[PDB]
Amino acid sequence: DPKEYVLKGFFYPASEIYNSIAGFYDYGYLGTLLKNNFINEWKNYFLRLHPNFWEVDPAIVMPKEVFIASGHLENFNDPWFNLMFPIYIGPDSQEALNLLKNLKENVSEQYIKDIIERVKKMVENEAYLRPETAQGPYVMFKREFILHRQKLPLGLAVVGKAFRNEISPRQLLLRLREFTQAELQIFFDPEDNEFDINEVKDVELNFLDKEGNYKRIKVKDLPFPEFYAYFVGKVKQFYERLGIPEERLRFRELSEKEKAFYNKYHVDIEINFPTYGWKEVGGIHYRTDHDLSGHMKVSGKDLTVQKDNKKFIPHVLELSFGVDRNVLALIDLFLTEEEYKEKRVVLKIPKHLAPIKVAVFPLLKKPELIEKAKEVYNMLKNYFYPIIYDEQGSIGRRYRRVDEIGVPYAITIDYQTLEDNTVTIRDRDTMKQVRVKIEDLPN
Amino acid sequence: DPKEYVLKGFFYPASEIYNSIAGFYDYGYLGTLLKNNFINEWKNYFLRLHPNFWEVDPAIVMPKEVFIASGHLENFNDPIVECNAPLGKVKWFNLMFPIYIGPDSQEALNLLKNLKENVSEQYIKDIIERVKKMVENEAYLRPETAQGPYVMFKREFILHRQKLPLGLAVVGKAFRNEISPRQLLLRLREFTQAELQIFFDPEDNEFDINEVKDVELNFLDKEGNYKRIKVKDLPFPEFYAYFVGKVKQFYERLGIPEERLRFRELSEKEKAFYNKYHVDIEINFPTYGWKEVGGIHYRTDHDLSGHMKVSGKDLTVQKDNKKFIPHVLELSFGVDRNVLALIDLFLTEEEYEIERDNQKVKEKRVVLKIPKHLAPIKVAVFPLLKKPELIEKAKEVYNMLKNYFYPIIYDEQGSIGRRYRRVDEIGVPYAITIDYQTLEDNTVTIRDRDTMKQVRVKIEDLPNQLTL
Repeated sequence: DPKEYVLKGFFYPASEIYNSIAGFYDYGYLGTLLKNNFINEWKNYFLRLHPNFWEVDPAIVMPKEVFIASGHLENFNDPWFNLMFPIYIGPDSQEALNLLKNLKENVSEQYIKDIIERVKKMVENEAYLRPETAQGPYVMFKREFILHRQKLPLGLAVVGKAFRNEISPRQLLLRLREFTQAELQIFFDPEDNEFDINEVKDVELNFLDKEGNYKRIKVKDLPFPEFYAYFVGKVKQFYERLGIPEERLRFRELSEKEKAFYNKYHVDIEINFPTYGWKEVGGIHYRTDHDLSGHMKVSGKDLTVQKDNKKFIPHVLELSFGVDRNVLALIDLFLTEEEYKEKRVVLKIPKHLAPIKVAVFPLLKKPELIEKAKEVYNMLKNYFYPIIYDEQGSIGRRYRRVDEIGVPYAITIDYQTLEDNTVTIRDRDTMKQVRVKIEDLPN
Repeated sequence: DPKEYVLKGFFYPASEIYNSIAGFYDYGYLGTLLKNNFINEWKNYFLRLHPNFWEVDPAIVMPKEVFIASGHLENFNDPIVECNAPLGKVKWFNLMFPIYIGPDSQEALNLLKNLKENVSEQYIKDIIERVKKMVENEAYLRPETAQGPYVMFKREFILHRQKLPLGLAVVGKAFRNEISPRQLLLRLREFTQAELQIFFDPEDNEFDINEVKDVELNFLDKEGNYKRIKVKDLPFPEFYAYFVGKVKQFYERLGIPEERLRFRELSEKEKAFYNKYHVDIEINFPTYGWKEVGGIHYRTDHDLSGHMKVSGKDLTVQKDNKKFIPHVLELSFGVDRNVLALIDLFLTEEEYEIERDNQKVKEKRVVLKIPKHLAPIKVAVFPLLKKPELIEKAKEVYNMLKNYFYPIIYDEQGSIGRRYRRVDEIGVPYAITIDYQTLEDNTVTIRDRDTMKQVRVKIEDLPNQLTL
């Protein structure tokens, strides 16, 4: 039951106090911290895969010709409604719409002329909210490739907003109209062994091939070229280190009819959500030279790279991740109702991802303890942020409160703390408490 | 000339290979790192000012009723007028971008895009008809982040145990249909703001003025008196002066030179109506002159009052069995404008003297003297020559160092002086060179960006190099 649970600080219907529009959510104080924890783990893992991988931050709004080249204007449709959001740059749209509402059949041709001319300028001045972040790196490749001394591979990563006018948003963060993607675009020469399969050859993964065979398999045995299998391996290890239960992680190779047309290879990263079942949270797409070729064609700019008296269009390997979907997976996978004297809700999120990592509690709302806890709180601030302080209510009620939102360690000041300067550390999972010298709290 | 410098990795006209739209930029590899360094500094400073201050991430798109309450739909206007022909009347143009949710847009706009002078009378009844349904389902791209915390206050207030003060901070995108975008990152249609909304009881006094009472700042009042004063001398009550003082200290730690920072009080005519106190943070750009990079606004209880009225939801707080609407103090920052200040303030044409050939010679260089702790790339690693032994040793150094600094520039192209010049220009504090002596005694040389001095250091001892 994530729906009511996420209201405890993770995310809420956007502009909750008005009639919220479906497919938009505001992240609360815990949702914001958890998503940034994922984003920073993601950035540090994927950017560090190679010395020439870099984050860029392209603008959300892009010109019409971008999506001529990318094919979104022609093909990005649902039964035909195109899902891209136009944005009308300039004042013509406002003037046009204002004319439209007071319009009547008994007007002069001038009123009609004014409408047609305004719309003529509005369509001319029409851009789009990007429906995916990948287009950013593609249009930035030409300049960035020079700046990094014309080296391949070149990786351009984006962690940013995208927009889709989904007819029927559903299932909280799975199907949104506004969302965050994290995508690494790898521009590379398909004729040299840039990436060493020996780094991941023995990585093991749950693989559902396109014929429906579900198997445990080593990266070296995957039915793909080494450069592609290498990154299936790296992506797997990212999720291993995120702490995803091995049973609930698999990689699904899409068939020729299910995959996007320009993905020569399309493998979805899928997580078995306790509430929704298996759902993709990202994908690994080999797109040959389709992307830069289309942009070279439409833009008129030379997007080729020179090697050995030869010029060619770099190939693209895309590693794409729905950030909001991964965040929902961290909630759904670790939200546990346990019984042992009644039943407690506990968020068993891996410690290194927990939105709030420590809570400090005076055993009782007496100033002799309150003074000691505030001191403890003030020293721990230099080792962790943010930190919860709470002195109100029962100590068991406060323990239950922080377990509900996944805090790994609760620290309690007691009377013995006043004597020997030792506090108790309560482990969120085991619920065991061990006494520790205040000066040994960093360990 | 700054227009050409920033193309060395900071930011580029958006979708540069196409016909770029004015007022939109893509941040390149250095611009992204620099902007994230500012954002991370900002967050760590302002979120830690008080224990109940939290970052939130509201959606960019908001229902139209948000901007009925806030007044943006009615008041958020640019004056527009329409060679050597006479000029028409000056009109207001609203800067908010609508976003048309649902398929009603495409149906209606297909009639608009295909409207002709020969269309039928039934064609007209349907274009009025579809246009109406479109407008009913229209939302807006927010023009500021502030409305996010205001509509989230009700729930978050409860979740943090009904404590005032409550601080909600947003670092995110906002959009404005600006007529004439200009001056790079200063006048944008798509931009990032960092804004902290402080909900508080003004009768209460939860901010100790003694923390900042003697902090000195350049103050330009609404009368025009420019004076350098202590925070306690400010013509505002303590709670307001406290945060003027905290904001000044943030820029002090950022490394803004004292002479290039001032706080200007806006007059009754120039300020926004519901800003009881409105003080702009202004930076003296070498290229652009004095420019606002942020603002400190006391808005009393206007924001929650208006949202409670329009939405109907109870945004009050019970204080001693009396209901009251919390007041808002807003600290607002244009992230793009601050990043541009970090380039423009520090990009230097330097002339100096240095010892070469057993004598002093005169030289000149372009160096970005950005404060070391904000530099987009802190360290560069250079093999002296493109020889396998040096390259291998250099890569070894690069792999050890990336546990202590990230990212790191590695570069083996061109002469060593060429490469020193390249990282001087993009502000890298330290360049590390692996030479033939490195192969002999395992020492490298560290070149300091500011002084250009070289010190040999054992690779073992390298991680002790100071960022300040």
